[PDB]
Amino acid sequence: AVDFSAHPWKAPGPNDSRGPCPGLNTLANHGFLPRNGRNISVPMIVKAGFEGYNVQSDILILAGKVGMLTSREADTISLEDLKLHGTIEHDASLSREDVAIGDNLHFNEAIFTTLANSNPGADVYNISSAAQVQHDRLADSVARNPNVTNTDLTATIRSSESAFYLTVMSAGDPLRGEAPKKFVNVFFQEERMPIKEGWKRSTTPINLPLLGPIIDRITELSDWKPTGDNCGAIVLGPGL
Amino acid sequence: AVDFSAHPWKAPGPNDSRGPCPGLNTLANHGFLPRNGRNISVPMIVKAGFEGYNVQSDILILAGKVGMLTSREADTISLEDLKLHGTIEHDASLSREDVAIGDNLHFNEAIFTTLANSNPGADVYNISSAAQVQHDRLADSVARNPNVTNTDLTATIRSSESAFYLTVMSAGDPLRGEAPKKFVNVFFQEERMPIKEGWKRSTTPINLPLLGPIIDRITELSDWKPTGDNCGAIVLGPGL
Ligand code: HEM
Ligand code: HEM
Ligand SMILES: *[C@@H]1O[C@H](CO)[C@@H](O)[C@H](O)[C@H]1NC(C)=O
Ligand SMILES: *[C@@H]1O[C@H](CO)[C@@H](O)[C@H](O)[C@H]1NC(C)=O
Ligand SMILES: *[C@@H]1O[C@H](CO)[C@@H](O)[C@H](O)[C@H]1NC(C)=O
Ligand SMILES: C=C(C)[C@H]1CC=C(C)CC1
Ligand SMILES: [Mg+2]
Ligand SMILES: [Mg+2]
Repeated sequence: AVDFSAHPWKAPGPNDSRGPCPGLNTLANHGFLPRNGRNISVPMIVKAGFEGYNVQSDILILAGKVGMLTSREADTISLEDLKLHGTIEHDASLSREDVAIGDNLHFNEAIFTTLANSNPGADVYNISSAAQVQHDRLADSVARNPNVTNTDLTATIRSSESAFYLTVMSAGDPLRGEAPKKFVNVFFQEERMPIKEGWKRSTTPINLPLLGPIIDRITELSDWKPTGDNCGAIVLGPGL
Repeated sequence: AVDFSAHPWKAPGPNDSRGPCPGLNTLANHGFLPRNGRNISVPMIVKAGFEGYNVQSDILILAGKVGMLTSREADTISLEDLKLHGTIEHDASLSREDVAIGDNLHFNEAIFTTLANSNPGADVYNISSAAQVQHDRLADSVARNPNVTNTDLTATIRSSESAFYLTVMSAGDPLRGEAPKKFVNVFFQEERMPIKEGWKRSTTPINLPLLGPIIDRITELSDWKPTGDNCGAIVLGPGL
């Protein structure tokens, strides 16, 4: 916010709604979004992402409104709703399992290994490592998931999510496209803003113009190719 | 509510935002939605469709949230925003032209001819006529628009829209899947509820269970086939 000291991290309780997005889960665990994770509107996401991370409305409105499709309510979601497969949620996640063969909702340390072990011999993750992780995660899904979906759209969302962890959890300039491993690991493993570790909210606005070239570079380095249908169709609502 | 006396039709003025949907335009021209056609949220569409037409929240939430994707705002649209090609707006409209060869926004009497001349020798449009119109409209697009998009999704939306005019503008039971031509023609040509002509809001709720078999029947009778890749992908936001 202005005031991070008024936004302590608290572990979610068993009935606090959490989803497959560490970004939104983290905001909830700090009360930038409701701690119960319910009745969350796009305006609330925009405000929360601005205050918590300095992520601007352009990307939060675009993603937010697509996320709204995952609930049965007119204008809000539960965070857990976002797990709806094929709206935003996708195979070859960084920290979750593919829904056809596992839990697509909760953090999974065994999946996270790949990201956790990336960019050996640095204390940062950095675009080339992000690209290698994506390549490796997708290969894992192609090897082990008979229902794998991999399209231009999923590939692009995947690169966006990598650009998010690199920029939002950065030490200095999110432009640099690298983040301390100690910040990113806390972000994923605990869904906590690593304040005591030394993280501060970006003073640079994180918007689509800033993210665009980072996303494209990750995609390009990931040596990604179409594998199948390549139809970028999203699921438009629950229980269809 | 049921106070239609408080909801007179007024022609839209020059600043009043209108879109490619007669259903929503008509609600605005009666002040069930803002007459200016701006800052329209899904809750407002739900309320407006209920009061004006007895259309229930199931379909209005589903379609409403997809419609929200067409603006740059967090949780509202302008009615004209709904013209964004490839979100909901589609080729082979009943009353508008394909965007690649014409105006996909405004009512067009020459296009509407096909619908207007359908079901010869009855004073109602019905499911078989609705199906023949769709077939003929699509054939026209395939003949004259080399960029035609025709998919399972567009076919479904098209059949939904036909089910809408048949049900919302019905004389008695929307279940019957037929509407007086004098009601439907006023609906399209003037974006007015034909109260003068004798129309009343349905006393039967119009919801997905009621529309579902009508939609399926229209599709079945329309001798439909997909075009090209048959990719049901929607455009996710403006100016991507
Ligand atoms: C704006 C609204 C947002 C929505 C609706 C949203 C939704 C989602 C969804 C549904 C996923 C699951 C994708 C998957 O891995 O299968 C996801 C993943 C992710 N989100 Fe968000 N998100 C939003 C904002 C943010 C923000 C502000 C950040 C900031 C860091 C962020 C970071 C991430 C990351 C890193 C993942 C990757 C998860 C993984 O691969 O294990 N998101 N998001
Ligand atoms: C409330 C009852 C509704 C009725 C009776 C209705 C009726 C119709 C009809 C009959 C058409 C076909 C026009 C044509 O083909 O020329 C149409 C088109 C359209 N409607 Fe609706 N509609 C309703 C609600 C909605 C909602 C909630 C949305 C989105 C939020 C929406 C968005 C559209 C769009 C984008 C089109 C353009 C499709 C095209 O022809 O390319 N409508 N509507
Ligand atoms: C997953 O793939 C198998 C074929 O290998 C298929 O039978 C099954 O229906 C798929 N599951 C889903 C969720 O579509
Ligand atoms: C529609 O009306 C025509 C003309 O009366 C009729 O021949 C046709 O069977 C009707 N189709 C229906 C009821 O589906
Ligand atoms: C679709 O329209 C674009 C407009 O630039 C054109 O390049 C493309 O050839 C068209 N596809 C056809 C004609 O099938
Ligand atoms: C650039 C595109 C297609 C966007 C689609 C939706 C999300 C979540 C961000 C990227
Ligand atoms: Mg996933
Ligand atoms: Mg159209």
